Amino acid sequence: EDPQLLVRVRGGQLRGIRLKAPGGPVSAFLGIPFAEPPVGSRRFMPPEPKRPWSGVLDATTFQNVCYQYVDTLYPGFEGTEMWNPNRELSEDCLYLNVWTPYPRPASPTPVLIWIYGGGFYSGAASLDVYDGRFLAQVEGAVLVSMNYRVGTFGFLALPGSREAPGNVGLLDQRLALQWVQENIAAFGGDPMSVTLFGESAGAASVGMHILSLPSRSLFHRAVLQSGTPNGPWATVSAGEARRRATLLARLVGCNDTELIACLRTRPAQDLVDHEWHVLPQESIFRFSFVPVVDGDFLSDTPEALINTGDFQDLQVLVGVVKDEGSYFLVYGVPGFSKDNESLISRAQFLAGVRIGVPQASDLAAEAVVLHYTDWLHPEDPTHLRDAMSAVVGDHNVVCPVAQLAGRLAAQGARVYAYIFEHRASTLTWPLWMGVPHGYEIEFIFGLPLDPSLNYTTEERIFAQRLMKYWTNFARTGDPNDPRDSKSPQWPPYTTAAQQYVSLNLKPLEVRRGLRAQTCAFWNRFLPKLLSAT
Amino acid sequence: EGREDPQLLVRVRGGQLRGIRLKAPGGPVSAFLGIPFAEPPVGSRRFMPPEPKRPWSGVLDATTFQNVCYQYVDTLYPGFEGTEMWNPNRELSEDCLYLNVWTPYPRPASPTPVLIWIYGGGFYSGAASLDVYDGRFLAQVEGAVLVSMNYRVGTFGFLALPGSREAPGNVGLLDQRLALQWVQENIAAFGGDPMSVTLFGESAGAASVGMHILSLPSRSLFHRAVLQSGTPNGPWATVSAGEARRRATLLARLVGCNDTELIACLRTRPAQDLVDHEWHVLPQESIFRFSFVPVVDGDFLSDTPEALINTGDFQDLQVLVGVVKDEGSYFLVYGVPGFSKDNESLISRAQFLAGVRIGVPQASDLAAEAVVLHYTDWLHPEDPTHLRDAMSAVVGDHNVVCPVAQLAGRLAAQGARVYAYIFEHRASTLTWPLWMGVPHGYEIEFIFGLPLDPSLNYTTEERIFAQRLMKYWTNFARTGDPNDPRDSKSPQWPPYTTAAQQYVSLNLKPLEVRRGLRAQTCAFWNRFLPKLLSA
Ligand SMILES: *[C@@H]1O[C@H](CO)[C@@H](O)[C@H](O)[C@H]1NC(C)=O
Ligand SMILES: *[C@@H]1O[C@H](CO)[C@@H](O)[C@H](O)[C@H]1NC(C)=O
Repeated sequence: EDPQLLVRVRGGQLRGIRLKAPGGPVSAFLGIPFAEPPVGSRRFMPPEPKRPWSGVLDATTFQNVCYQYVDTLYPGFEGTEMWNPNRELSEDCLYLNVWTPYPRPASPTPVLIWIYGGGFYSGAASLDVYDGRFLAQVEGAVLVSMNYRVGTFGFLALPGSREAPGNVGLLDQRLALQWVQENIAAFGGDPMSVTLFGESAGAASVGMHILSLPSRSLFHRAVLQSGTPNGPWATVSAGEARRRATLLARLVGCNDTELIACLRTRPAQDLVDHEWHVLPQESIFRFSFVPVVDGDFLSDTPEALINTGDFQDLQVLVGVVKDEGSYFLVYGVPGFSKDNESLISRAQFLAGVRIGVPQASDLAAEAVVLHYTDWLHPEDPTHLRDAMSAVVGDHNVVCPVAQLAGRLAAQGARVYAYIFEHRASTLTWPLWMGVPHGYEIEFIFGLPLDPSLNYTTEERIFAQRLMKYWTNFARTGDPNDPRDSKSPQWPPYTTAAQQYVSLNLKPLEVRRGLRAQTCAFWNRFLPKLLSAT
Repeated sequence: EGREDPQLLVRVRGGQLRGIRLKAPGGPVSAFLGIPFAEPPVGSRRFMPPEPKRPWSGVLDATTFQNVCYQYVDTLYPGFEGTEMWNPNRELSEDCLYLNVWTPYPRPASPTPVLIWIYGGGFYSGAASLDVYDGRFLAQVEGAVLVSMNYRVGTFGFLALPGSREAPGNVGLLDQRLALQWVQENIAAFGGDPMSVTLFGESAGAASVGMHILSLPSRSLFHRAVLQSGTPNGPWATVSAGEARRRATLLARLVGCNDTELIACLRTRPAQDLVDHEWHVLPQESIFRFSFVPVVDGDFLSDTPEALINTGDFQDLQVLVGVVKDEGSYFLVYGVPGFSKDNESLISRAQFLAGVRIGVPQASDLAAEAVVLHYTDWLHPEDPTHLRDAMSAVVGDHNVVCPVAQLAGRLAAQGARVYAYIFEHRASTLTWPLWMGVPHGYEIEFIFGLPLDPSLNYTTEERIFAQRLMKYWTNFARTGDPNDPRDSKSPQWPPYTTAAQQYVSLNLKPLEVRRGLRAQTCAFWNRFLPKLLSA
């Protein structure tokens, strides 16, 4: 009985496990429950705090993954399987994981809290790419990650109802943050220095905690990687959530109370079977059950909230990867596949645009096509393919990120921005996808420090750099090494100068304007084109 | 006769002519100035098509320029060469249908290719007698036969009540065609070759050239065309029949006036009265818009220029087309607040959004906003220098550069041999401020070879550059190809194609080939904007 691995939290005693990290040992406490299991009549409901337990609870293994769709499109392929559940599915999934250094920190240590992506329909805090042992070992970070309910179970809402009020998956996240406040000191974490970070839907969740007042007293800094609370995919309105839930119920054969009660009688897989049948158009980068503008968790649209919010005592790191859109095209755009070069025709490109911008009218879609066509080479298959990627990435990620960066800076927040430009050498996906959505994560979490993974020696050095920016940012609100002259420095992003840095194998380079002309099209013009039509 | 220079006496269909021996730098040239080619379009002939000049008796003295067609005179900057050079330099009169011929001296031995110049000035001004149009240098240095004609401008040339008999519209274009017919019949008396006639012109002159390409009765009158900073298509070169009726009716009311009665009343009005009100008829506050221009009558122009270029057969056609570096800058001082020739015209963002409404007068609110969003530099959105240069580019691109691109592309796709240039050298002698860069109209003096006149103060480099441009123009007139057959040392000017979109830079440096004539921006004006305005 290693007394390093024995902790008393408010609910009772936990036994962690000592894990091996390349530079030494770390204490991991995995599968710690923070809520009553949301099963039975607790489906679709806000999470209740976990009841106190007796004796010593075993926290040496990851718990179950929240019930979700499992990707099947490319069976056995590591590029997709890395994002698949790596534990048993269950609605009993409300557990978090803590990594600390070994021995546990002598003094209060900044806490990083990770919130996975997966489009609000998948994900799990147990995937290898979220392994927190490296950050814990190399940087002395206390790292926390939680499971939260996804798909219908987290986000199915009949707005205004008692038994499906929406956003419960975010409330799951809020409870896990509350748990960190009440318990993290026992692990040597500092509850007065909590940084949230997350990628894709994980980032938009971070953003919603920024935009929801009850969350604001649970953290101090935020990192948003390749996702935002604003934009076309992260929220739906009350009316459109109501519609999708009602439609899903009809599809599984089911007064709000009565509708939800019948939904509760249904096996988990039955709800998942019809998850994808509720979207109003054929689309990519669009997800069925996502946070809803409820007037409660979200008092208004993210758009309204970021426009009018006051962000004075807030520090934020935001960024994108070089190729945010490539990945998505293979999931419904005719002419795209990982198994060839996906060189498309012009006609395929116009059709791809109606799918990438499913909300777009004929004219708006025309505007998109005309803007992304290279008129020097209008029919060049390579350009058309790269443009299709760009349309999707810009519309869903880069331009929403630029908008967020701008509003926050203008409203007093301290903002740092990046673009991630290094393609992992170990990448399973073909070269034309470049640096795809999600492939910065393994570098930030420090996987290349694991020799058995076959990352190049330069990639290991790169990983070390990124863990430093992230943890420096967690420590101080500033990603710059405070005891290191020469970098050159990573400057704050501001609306005037619009400075941001490239992260790649070469040293930091400062650029200005994050797709400034193109984001002006998405952020300023396009809204006017639809709002008149 | 008996005592005159025997080489200056020529006979044409209308009678005998006496011309003048003129000094050019390399030697003498023959000029025949102010040859009548129509009956004076005066009195009951105002607004009417031209009738050919009736034969005269005796020897017509053809030694001086004749009247300039009645027109508005620019007074914005009195005394300033920049504006004065474009102003009438002979008496204003409705009796103005005269033409000019320069030939080598003595007149050439074998039939020589003919260049016909059609001046610009928005269809409200111009004259073939202006110094920048002096054909003496092309005649002496290149051996060219050069012809230029006066044609009616303003109300006298374009006021139309479409369908009527007393004001059919496009009569200024008919003046031009008559002078083309005069060249067919008479040019051989001067040693000119009626089987090698090339039209060239700038601005409205270029629009005019393009309209002769699109109007079949003019087609048999010439073989090749150069269009300099202007096209028959685009937003200013033509009006609909409806809009011309509207403007002609309004102008009638303003001077206090059934189509026959209206026109008969307008005929009793003095010429100056009409000029005094010609600017009061435009539908909006604008720049680069002119009141009385060619009308789509379904006769001279059987359909819109845009329709005619999209469906025409241009297999047999050779065209040279191009633009200057700063097409729009000139236009900004005549109506956009914030701009002047006397300061850097550094403007604010507000002055930019207002300038866009005036420069794109036909744009709705959405389109205006589209224009503004496209031309804004979102890194420095409030920067005055950028806003100044963007305002210029908006006006240049909308009116000249993008219409030219549309033209080159549509003509090429459909058989024509098209050569394309951008002219980028600013005259050392220019009197407009530096911010205006290379303004509209300022390549003309180089094409015509004025820098060859020692007394004009051009650099030696400019004199050489001018000779190069004279070479290209006359090669293209001669053969349909601007390149020198011998000279394989000098880089080649490739044709413009839809596939490759090639064009050359014209400056002091050897020809450099560039690709894509403002390709991205022109997709906005030519593909996007029309759709936006259909909603
Ligand atoms: C330059 O001159 C114009 C016209 O006189 C004036 O309106 C403008 O304000 C001046 N520009 C500046 C800011 O110096
Ligand atoms: C050209 O330069 C000379 C010498 O300065 C001057 O006397 C003459 O008037 C100039 N001619 C112009 C301004 O065209």
